[PDB]
Amino acid sequence: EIPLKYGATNEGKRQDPAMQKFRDNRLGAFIHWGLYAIPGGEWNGKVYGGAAEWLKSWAKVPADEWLKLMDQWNPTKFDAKKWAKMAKEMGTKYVKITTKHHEGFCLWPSKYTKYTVANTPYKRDILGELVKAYNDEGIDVHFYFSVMDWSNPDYRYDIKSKEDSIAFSRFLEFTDNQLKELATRYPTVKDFWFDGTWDASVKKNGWWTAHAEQMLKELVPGVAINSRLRADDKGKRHFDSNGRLMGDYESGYERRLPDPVKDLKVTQWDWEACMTIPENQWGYHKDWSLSYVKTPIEVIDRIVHAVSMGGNMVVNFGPQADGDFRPEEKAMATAIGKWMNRYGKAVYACDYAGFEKQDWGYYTRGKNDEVYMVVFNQPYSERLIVKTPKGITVEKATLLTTGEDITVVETTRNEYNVSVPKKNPGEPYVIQLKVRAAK
Ligand SMILES: C[C@@H]1N[C@@H](C#Cc2ccccc2)[C@H](O)[C@@H]1O
Repeated sequence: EIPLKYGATNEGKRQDPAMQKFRDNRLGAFIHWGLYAIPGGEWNGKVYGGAAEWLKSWAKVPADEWLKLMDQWNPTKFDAKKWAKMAKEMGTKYVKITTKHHEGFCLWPSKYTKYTVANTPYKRDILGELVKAYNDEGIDVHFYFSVMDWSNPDYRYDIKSKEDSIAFSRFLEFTDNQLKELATRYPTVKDFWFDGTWDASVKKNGWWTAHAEQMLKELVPGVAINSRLRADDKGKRHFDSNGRLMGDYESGYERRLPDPVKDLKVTQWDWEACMTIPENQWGYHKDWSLSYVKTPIEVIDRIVHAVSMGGNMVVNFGPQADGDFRPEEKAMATAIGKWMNRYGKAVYACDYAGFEKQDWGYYTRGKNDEVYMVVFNQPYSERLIVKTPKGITVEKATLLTTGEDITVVETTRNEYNVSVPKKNPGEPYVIQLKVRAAK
């Protein structure tokens, strides 16, 4: 056992109503919008295949020249009420917004830097408009914040001198100022999701990460803080040197997910995954033909996968420079929305069911011990295998959409065949089980 000043604080999972809400929400959308949307992956006539929001890096653009894009920031089609309506219709319960990405341009008019929305043709507080619009739809808002900042020359990648240490100390104060500003300007915020915390400079300054967490929790009652912020005394990130989770939820599953058989450890803490639609594009990229683009069922599979293992999922969108969404993203949101409207009782407010994974799909467990079978892979056998934990029996099965009764046949002690529906649903579908535990 190691002694630590800046390690974990939470015992197990938070069970206050604010965390229960963060959890129960389950499905969110991510918005990556920044100056990178203007060039859209292309610089000086060359299209780069890397993530469009990192184009400054790929094309080696100096900060002064990158930040001049502010002069073209004029999203005339932007309408926050329309954005919120799109998120509502998708069935998202929350949205995570890039308040500032690595480029350093702020979507709110920060008083601590000139690189903000206020100094663009458009002038308006985008972020404030979004907060208000989403909240009006009953949709929680979470703020993405990049610690790394390519616009501020006090940023350091590592501390190699006393000069570096002085500069970086200023940078942290500047960061604290932006954070307090966001918290006090927009007090309905439910979560801060830190990114760009991987450099040695941050790892060496664990104390600050713990401080940022406590500071924001004092300013916003019940606010959530992601693990990715946090580093301990020894520079160990996410989980401290005694294996304990820092922050309120685990936040490392990015464009990947834990294995449903081998990574059951994740059910012991709250966590959230995020994903892109193309292979690796978060900001708007002009050419989606350059990598594989997921279909709606592929996205829905990942969402349900997350919930089945006790985690949330956040699907990313990268709005155009003009403030509208591309057609592929509108189609996706609409498709997800249709399916969630029909089957979302197996997603919202659900969790890990404690059953052995089977090949047909995923189990989720409801708040009143409902066990849902979410079927993505239809067996030619016409039988869905259900192996129960010790002491649990299956009393009934019901097709969720129609209420029709589904035959259940005991095959062995602790195992059943649940029939497929008489008519093939023709899409991923849900069978609800009634289970009983021995007494
Ligand atoms: C949520 C995503 N995190 C950002 C990143 C990254 C990254 C950078 C270097 C190596 C591996 C991952 C992406 O640009 C996006 O914000």
